[PDB]
Amino acid sequence: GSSGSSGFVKTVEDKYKCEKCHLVLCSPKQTECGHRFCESCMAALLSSSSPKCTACQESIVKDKVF
Ligand SMILES: [Zn+2]
Ligand SMILES: [Zn+2]
Repeated sequence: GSSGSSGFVKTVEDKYKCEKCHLVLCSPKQTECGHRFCESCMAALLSSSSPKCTACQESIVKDKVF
């Protein structure tokens, strides 16, 4: 009377990737649109005055980023 029940996947099987260099990361900076970027590319866009999102282009703000 002992056996798994919730799915059959062990350990976290998923990650993120930058929407620029496709750099696979664990904790990206999800903007206010959804897409994600890497520390680099991220710091680059934000330093563009009007950072949107290379992906679709919406808005990239460290404060609004996670
Ligand atoms: Zn990148
Ligand atoms: Zn986007």
